[PDB]
Amino acid sequence: MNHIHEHLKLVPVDKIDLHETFEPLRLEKTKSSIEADDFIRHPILVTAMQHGRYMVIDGVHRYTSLKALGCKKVPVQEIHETQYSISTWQHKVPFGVWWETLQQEHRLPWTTETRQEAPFITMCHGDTEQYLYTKDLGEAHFQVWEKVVASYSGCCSVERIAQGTYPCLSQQDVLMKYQPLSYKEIEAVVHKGETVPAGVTRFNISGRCLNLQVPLALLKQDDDVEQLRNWKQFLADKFA
Repeated sequence: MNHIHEHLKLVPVDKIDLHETFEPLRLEKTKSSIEADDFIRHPILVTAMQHGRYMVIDGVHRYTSLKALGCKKVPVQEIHETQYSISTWQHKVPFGVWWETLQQEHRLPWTTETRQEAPFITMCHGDTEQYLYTKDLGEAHFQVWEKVVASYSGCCSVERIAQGTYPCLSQQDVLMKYQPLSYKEIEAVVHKGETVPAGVTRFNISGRCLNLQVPLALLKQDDDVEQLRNWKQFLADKFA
């Protein structure tokens, strides 16, 4: 039962990478909660990249909070490729002016055609569907995410929806959908020192370690040798 235990590590903040940006306000709510509790409840789930680097796949705000507090290291659970898959959050907002505003500002090749290829992006309004096909985009298809998301996101209150066929088909509502990125794509983004718009990607992860309640005082211990001691003992007291 110590599979989890074996994969809890104390990783330096400077060796962890983000593929999304963080919302500035979510950070201060998380950081305030952690300080009020004086412990970080959940460990930051990461996936191992090459050269001793790691990518956050859950706990962006936890990571950035501890980093802001000056924690040299953060508690992570290393996840394996077998344990998690990648998906996407569907965005539901009300249809509005931003659709035309987006159209003339960027003039993307929206089409009604239902091709043998899968849509890179989908726009649902009524019983109609408009798509982007990565071929029509060709190059500059890395950036279109930021352009499509930024249009409605800001003048609309976004509502995240999972692919469980849970939408209400309002006559007036629109539903944005994004093709999931492969792991290779996300890795490249991180390698280029780049990011993608937050609130789109969705990591479905199994075998998660929850409610570890790592005390802040431990993560604030400047002395390295002593920090490992209390940490290793902390993982001893709490079996996994």
